[PDB]
Amino acid sequence: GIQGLLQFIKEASEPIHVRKYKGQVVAVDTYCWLHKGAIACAEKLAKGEPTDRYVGFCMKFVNMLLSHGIKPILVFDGCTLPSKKEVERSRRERRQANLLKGKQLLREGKVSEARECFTRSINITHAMAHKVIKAARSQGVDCLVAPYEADAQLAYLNKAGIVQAIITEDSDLLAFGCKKVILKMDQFGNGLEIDQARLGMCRQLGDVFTEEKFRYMCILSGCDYLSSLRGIGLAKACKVLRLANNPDIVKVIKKIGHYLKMNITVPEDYINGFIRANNTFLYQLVFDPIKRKLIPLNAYEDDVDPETLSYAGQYVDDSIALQIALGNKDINTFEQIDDYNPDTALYF
DNA sequence: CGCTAGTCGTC
DNA sequence: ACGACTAGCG
Ligand SMILES: Cc1cc(Cl)cnc1N1CN([C@@H](C)c2ccccc2)C(=O)c2c(O)c(=O)ccn21
Ligand SMILES: [Mg+2]
Ligand SMILES: [Mg+2]
Ligand code: NA
Repeated sequence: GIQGLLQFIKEASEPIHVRKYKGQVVAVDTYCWLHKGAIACAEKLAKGEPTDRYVGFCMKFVNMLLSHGIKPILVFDGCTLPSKKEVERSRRERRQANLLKGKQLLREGKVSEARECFTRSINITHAMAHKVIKAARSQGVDCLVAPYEADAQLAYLNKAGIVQAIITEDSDLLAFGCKKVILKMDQFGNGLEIDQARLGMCRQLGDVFTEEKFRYMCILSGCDYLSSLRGIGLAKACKVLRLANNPDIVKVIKKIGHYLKMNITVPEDYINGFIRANNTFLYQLVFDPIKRKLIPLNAYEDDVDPETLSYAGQYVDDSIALQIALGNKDINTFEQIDDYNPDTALYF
């Protein structure tokens, strides 16, 4: 997520009901739904008892979209990016410590506090995702596991024209350049739609409404690939890009303290991390499910070299990318857990 | 005062 | 891994 982005661009948002997309295609950031579902059966998931309540949760939202004539494409996160492996292991450690804290709370009679604890102790596994995939496939619902982040895969589906809107709780999708993003959608279909075309309605953005400048602002403000410099949020990131007249973002960032009248010494690792974050939003690997090929989100541009971009996702053979996309190949172990083949029955 | 970030409650 | 909200900083 980009902290505060939704409130900063409030004027580009409008309340909608998903009926608006009747006869259209919509891609879903399914781990958001798996998460809410896993909270509803957290005591069983953390301890180790078998449960499928999270499956019923996701299918309630899938069945609501289908009732309104919407063709949903459920996208799932895949492999972790190299730069996020310490983060994903640190998350496992906090979830296991919250499981121990919850057990301790139940022993002290604090049942309500322990039940809360368990909700922050759950791991969303590929095996949980695969159960949702199977349930959705029986209903005729297409599923796709992104090679890496679902954010990039979803942005690809929308930029390519396959889907007309992205349902997600993550404002990163706006930074990736999605045209229509549906945030805060409830089980009944009510939600907040942000349209990229309406970014011009936001007086706070000024001229920071182009895809390039908007992405730069989101990165400078603090993003999932790079924390901000201290004292920098959306208002100051936007102010810097508004005041600067220069195509080169690297020169602008070095001069950041001057534009804001702040004491900012820009570290060496900040400039490099910025270029890496920018390259991740631009060139992260996604899967074209029609041609069944692993490709970068955008075609490579003049100032980059693909061999330096392992942090944006490593290439694997197209056949391996296809087994991952169908849900047949476990994202953590690389074991073949299923044999689904779309031919012998999105991928057409 | 505008803004950012630390605290706290919950999904 | 959220947001609300306010203290407290520049
Ligand atoms: C660890 C985590 C928890 C929650 Cl509530 C939300 N996001 C989480 N993570 C991980 N994740 C997926 C795998 C994922 C989403 C939901 C649950 C587990 C994994 C993401 O999609 C993701 C982002 O895109 C982002 O910008 C920041 C953080 N996360
Ligand atoms: Mg994501
Ligand atoms: Mg994200
Ligand atoms: Na920030």
